[PDB]
Amino acid sequence: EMEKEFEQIDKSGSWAAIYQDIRHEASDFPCRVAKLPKNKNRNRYRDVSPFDHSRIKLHQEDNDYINASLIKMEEAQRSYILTQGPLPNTCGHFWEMVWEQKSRGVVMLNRVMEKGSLKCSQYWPQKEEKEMIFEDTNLKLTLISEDIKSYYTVRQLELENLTTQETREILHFHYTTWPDFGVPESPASFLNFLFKVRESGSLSPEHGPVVVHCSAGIGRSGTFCLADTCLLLMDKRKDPSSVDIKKVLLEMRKFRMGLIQTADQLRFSYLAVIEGAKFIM
Ligand SMILES: [Mg+2]
Repeated sequence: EMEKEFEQIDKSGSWAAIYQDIRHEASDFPCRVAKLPKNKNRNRYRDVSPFDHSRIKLHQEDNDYINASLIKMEEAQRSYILTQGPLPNTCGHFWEMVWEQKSRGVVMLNRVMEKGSLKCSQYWPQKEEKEMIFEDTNLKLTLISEDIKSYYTVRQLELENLTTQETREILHFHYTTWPDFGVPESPASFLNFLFKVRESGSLSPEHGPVVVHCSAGIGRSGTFCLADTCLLLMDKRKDPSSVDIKKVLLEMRKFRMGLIQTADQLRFSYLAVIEGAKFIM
């Protein structure tokens, strides 16, 4: 039903109409904590906030706030943390969350600079011998290795809790070719990227939830988890054509607002799922 509904929406040119109905139907829950004045500099955008009921709380709790949401997909048996690109003042918070939530992978879907503006702070070290220390959260981060491919980069990082001297290996998956405007021409490299993340074990239930971000953490980030969850459901169910991507998206939007930012991102999500299903038989 998905591939035929796709072609009929293309034929009738009603992607904006379909997308607006999702916007209208989407849940609205309070974001009281995000809106407190003391957290203004912990939010990149005024209009992108985590719901109180699903927000990630920092454990070092004098201020527990971070702009990050837990998206828990019950039937698919997969969880994701969606967050904004770290700000100059929230890089220590970002790695604290990674530590406290026991995540193994970080998925980054933007470049640090896009359209000539800073979209995210440089929150990981660029050279092995120049490690980063986050003094506010008492964490040390070391670049262990880096593998640059044409459409993405994988980095091995070592995160040390300086308080307890425990260390963990974090895998950083950086998709580096999403265009400044619009969506990719073809989903092929995005899907290959998704399967690289999968193959690493970072999405497996023995670990904490993968941390996924772009600049706002709703657009490309929404595309990534939406495609992943829909493909899992097609694999699991007796009837793969029963998977309704609009229903899955609305379910995810119960946990973080704004996921999928444009009708073009919606269309691209359909395209990724349809093409990805062909790969997984
Ligand atoms: Mg060197």
